Amino acid sequence: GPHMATGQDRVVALVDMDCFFVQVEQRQNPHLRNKPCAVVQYKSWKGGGIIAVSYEARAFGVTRSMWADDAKKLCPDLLLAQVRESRGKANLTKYREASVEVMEIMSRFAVIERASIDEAYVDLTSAVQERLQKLQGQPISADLLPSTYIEGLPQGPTVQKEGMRKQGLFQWLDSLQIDNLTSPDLQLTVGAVIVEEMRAAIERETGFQCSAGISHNKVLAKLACGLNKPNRQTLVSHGSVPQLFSQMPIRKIRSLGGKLGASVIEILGIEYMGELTQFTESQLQSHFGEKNGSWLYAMCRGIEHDPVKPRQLPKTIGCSKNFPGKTALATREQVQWWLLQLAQELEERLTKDRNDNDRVATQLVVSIRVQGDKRLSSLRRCCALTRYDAHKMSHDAFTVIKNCNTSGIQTEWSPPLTMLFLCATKFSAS
DNA sequence: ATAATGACGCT
DNA sequence: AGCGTCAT
Ligand SMILES: Nc1nc2c(ncn2[C@H]2C[C@H](O)[C@@H](COP(=O)(O)NP(=O)(O)OP(=O)(O)O)O2)c(=O)[nH]1
Ligand SMILES: [Mg+2]
Ligand SMILES: [Mg+2]
Repeated sequence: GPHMATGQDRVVALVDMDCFFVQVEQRQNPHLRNKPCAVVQYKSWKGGGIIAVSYEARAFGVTRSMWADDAKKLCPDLLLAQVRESRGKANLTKYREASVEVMEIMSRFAVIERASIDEAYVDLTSAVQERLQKLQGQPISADLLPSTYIEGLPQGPTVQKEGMRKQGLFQWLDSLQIDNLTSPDLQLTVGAVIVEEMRAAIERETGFQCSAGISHNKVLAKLACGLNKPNRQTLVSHGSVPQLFSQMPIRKIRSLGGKLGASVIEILGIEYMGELTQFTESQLQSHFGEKNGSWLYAMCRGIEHDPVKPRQLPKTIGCSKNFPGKTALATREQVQWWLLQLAQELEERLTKDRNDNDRVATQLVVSIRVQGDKRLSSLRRCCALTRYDAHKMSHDAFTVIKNCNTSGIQTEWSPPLTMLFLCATKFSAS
């Protein structure tokens, strides 16, 4: 009864920018606003690979990782902006700084955890408490939740989206128990109000629009965020879960999108998140290991404990480049040359990092791919990073991989390299 | 010829 | 330490 722990202890939100790279490009170039458009890296191979798509472009079937030439076939009026190129490669600096604008704004409200270049989680538990004290005990008005959806409402005894949304919101507020300061749903509601505010501020001060999820944990906040994108936020209450999970494919839950999620489907013979409830913890631990079992057992009940880590800053800093097919690096002059290109970008990102964030990386990781290998990395090797010098860093990276050169000739490089990757890690205060 | 990255688990 | 998985 009262000792069944229910995962309602926290209030956690996930804010993710809408078609981010696109909005960055549209803020810069007014011509691209409210039009089908996409952002590509490179231009020579089939017009370039798409990495971001406005919603007007999505409505014609344009997706991430489509070639730009194929995309034009679906959507001939498609507008494109391409990623800056420096030192012979894609440079993402404009989106990193645009990201920092967003993160700095979110930081104002609460401690965030940077989960990607375009999203952060927030623990709103404390701020909800505060706002709750300050609102005395007066009703919460719909005018404070102008973009909020209540997952699973309306239900019970208009045909347009705004109509439906409001009915849902009304039902929820009409049944909200305001006098009870310890009510989880009331807390979510208040969290949701703050998130409206946070989103108003982001758009006011950056001109960028975003979606958000408000729930009791990260997994649910993330899932909820996706439900009503673009430019809308979504409250997933603890009670909405059984219905939500009842037809939620397992693959849609964070960290279940790959192999583990496949074996869950496969071993258990299920499709949806909620069918997990029929398994005892021990059983799921038997199949999926002890951590996964535990995590799965609670997750399918909407309970998840991972905390919102106070980390606004990346722990690693990295430059990488693929050299597909024919362009696979095949001489020792080439490998050196790109090591230097990568090294030089890395150097300028680190000097900026050290000035901005009062810290130095202490270690360099070197990673490569050989032709005829299947995985992201063929090989990783660490060395010291003692100076922010592109020559030393490039020289040293070379040093630690030269032995991988299987070639008999002096100058040649075999097998040819299909990837080079440098990553600075192990940071210490500066 | 998706491509550039970032986080984290396992051993 | 170096590899594997999952994500955006
Ligand atoms: N370079 C590179 N960037 C990528 C890749 N995948 C995503 N991004 C970049 C480009 C993305 O703009 C940014 C954030 O990605 P999301 O939030 O996953 N999708 P978005 O915000 O575009 O649209 P929405 O969220 O509304 O559906 O990360 C990639 O494979 N490579
Ligand atoms: Mg996004
Ligand atoms: Mg995202």
